[PDB]
Amino acid sequence: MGHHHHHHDIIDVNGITIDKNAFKVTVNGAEIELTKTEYDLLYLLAENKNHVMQREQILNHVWGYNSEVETNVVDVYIRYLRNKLKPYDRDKMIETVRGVGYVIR
Repeated sequence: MGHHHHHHDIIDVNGITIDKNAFKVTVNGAEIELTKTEYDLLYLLAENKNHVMQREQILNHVWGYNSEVETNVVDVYIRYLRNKLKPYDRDKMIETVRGVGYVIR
C-alpha cells in the first residue's frame, strides 16, 4: 500500500504530480484543474522535462488533433500555464527558449 504506476501512470517532475488516469494535476497535494489543452501542454512538458519542446512539437501533439492554428498559440497558452502555476511557484519550471520552444528545468 503506497504507490502504483500501473493503471495510472503518474508523472512526477520538479514537484509536479500529473495523474494521467484521473486527469488531475497535483503539487504539494494541491489539485490543479487543467483543460483539455492546458493539461496536454503541461503533461507534454513534464514527461519531456529534459527535452526542449519546440512550439510546433507541442502544437503538433496538443493542437495536432484538428485545430489548424499557428504554432505561436502554444506560447500564448504556456503563458496561461505559468499563471496557474504561480501559486505553486511552478511557473518557473517552464523555461522559455526563444525561437525553439519550452522546457522544464
